[PDB]
Amino acid sequence: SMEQVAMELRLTELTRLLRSVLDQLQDKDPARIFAQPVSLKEVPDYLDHIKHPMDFATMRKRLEAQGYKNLHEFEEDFDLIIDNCMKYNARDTVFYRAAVRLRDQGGVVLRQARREVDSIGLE
Ligand SMILES: CNC(=O)c1cnc2ccccc2c1
Ligand code: NA
Repeated sequence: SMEQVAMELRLTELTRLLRSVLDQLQDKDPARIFAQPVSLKEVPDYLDHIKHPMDFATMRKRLEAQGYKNLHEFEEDFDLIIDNCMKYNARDTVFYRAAVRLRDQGGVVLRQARREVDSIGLE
């Protein structure tokens, strides 16, 4: 149907927007602390602590499969990256402090993204 194609065009352009947001958020992680899943070889007990791991690479995989239906789903995954880190790592660590900075600096990007999604009506 024509309607289904229209919907797919919308999802595709949401995906385009979210890819830009993702790239912008990842730029705020030059240390690349959040680039890849926390290694169970480097951190054997991680999954005992964190029930839903997340990282930028995993987000990108879902993104490219057009697995984010709206900005809220994307934001949920971004929040997981931050929140997991602030629980697994203590306040005084380079890890925790990196999450705080990512959350603060990411907020600006997500604030405008929300306005753009609403504006262009991508969901
Ligand atoms: C977001 N990353 C982490 O939370 C983290 C924590 N500890 C680690 C220890 C050794 C190697 C990697 C680690 C990663
Ligand atoms: Na903690």
